[PDB]
Amino acid sequence: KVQTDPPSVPICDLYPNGVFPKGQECEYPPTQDGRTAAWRTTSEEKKALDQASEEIWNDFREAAEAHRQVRKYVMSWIKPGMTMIEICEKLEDCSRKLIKENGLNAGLAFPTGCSLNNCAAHYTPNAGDTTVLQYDDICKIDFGTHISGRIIDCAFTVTFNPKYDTLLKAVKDATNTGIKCAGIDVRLCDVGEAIQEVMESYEVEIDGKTYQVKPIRNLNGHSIGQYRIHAGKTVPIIKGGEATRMEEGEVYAIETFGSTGKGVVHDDMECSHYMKNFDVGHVPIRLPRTKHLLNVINENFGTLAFCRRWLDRLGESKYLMALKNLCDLGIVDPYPPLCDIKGSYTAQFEHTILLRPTCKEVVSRGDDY
Ligand SMILES: Cc1ccc(NNC(=O)[C@@H](O)[C@H](N)CC2CCCCC2)cc1
Ligand SMILES: [Mn+2]
Ligand SMILES: [Mn+2]
Repeated sequence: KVQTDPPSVPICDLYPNGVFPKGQECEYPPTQDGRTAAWRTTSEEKKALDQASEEIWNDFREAAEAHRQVRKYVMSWIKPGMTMIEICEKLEDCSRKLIKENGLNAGLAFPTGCSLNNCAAHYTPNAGDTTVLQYDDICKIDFGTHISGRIIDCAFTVTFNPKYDTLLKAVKDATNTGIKCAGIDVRLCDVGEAIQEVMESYEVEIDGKTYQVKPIRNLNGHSIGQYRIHAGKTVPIIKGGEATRMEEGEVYAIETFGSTGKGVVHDDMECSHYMKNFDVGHVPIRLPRTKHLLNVINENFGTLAFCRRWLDRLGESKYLMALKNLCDLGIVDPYPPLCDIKGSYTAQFEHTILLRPTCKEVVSRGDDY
């Protein structure tokens, strides 16, 4: 079918067949020896294997298409003057429609991160936040969608002042380098090393000061699992990491962060992000308020991340203490904003890739980034 200017037509209605557009497909990187992998996108044994998980790939694609159309729409109206809340509500309303939100079967994978300046991630406004987007602000729009738990974790950076251009370019190039180096049997530490090489190859000048872009060392990429945004493996963006290898059938979020500060982040500001620990099982709770809140989370989010605004919209009131109890019990983990030093600028770019038996698919790739 056809999408209305302001996106409103759910993605599955634009593809009645049930088959969604594939992302960018690439040949796996050749081995150190010089061994090519073009045989994978050919081997009958791999082909059947890949086709066997087609429904899965397809679900990732449905979510990726939603992500592509939502972000394009956002890039058309995001502007200084708007509050962070106005920005997140407008984005999420469109996302809910295009993904055709349906309980845990289809919806938003996590809250809309819109971290500003020295803060690189995990910031989304809570109720009452009067923060307004400024002309010189560098905002990281990081939002996700999912179908049946197949998560699309994709992100980009927003600026209005050209002075940040090379900084954005550096991080974008670094993220793309990480995407190219990634592959079946590729060592994670090699990906991180390669990413840092590109990142540090860039130098920038902002308001009279020059800087060699630094990747944020304590931030990183990660493997993705069903309903588990952080499956267990990590993709470093600096050298010195694990020699652990990426494997066939795995899904990864290739994300990098560049900064003009220390290249290190720390918790800062009021927490807005929360997510149930995946490994913790059922826990009996008598405390009335804490019990109800946990039930609401299990029903509406499962192991998917959420924020306070999402609790508010569900009619929940005065739940902070109950939420703190859940955190203290280790049932829910808080994810406060991660920021570099005051006055520093940070940028981010992220894509979700599928390590298919036949090829490497950058499922969330768009004509934008
Ligand atoms: C240190 C470290 C840094 C980043 C990551 N992964 N990625 C992220 O957190 C972002 O790209 C996610 N979209 C945001 C989300 C991830 C789960 C917890 C709530 C916030 C994992 C570890
Ligand atoms: Mn993300
Ligand atoms: Mn991520």
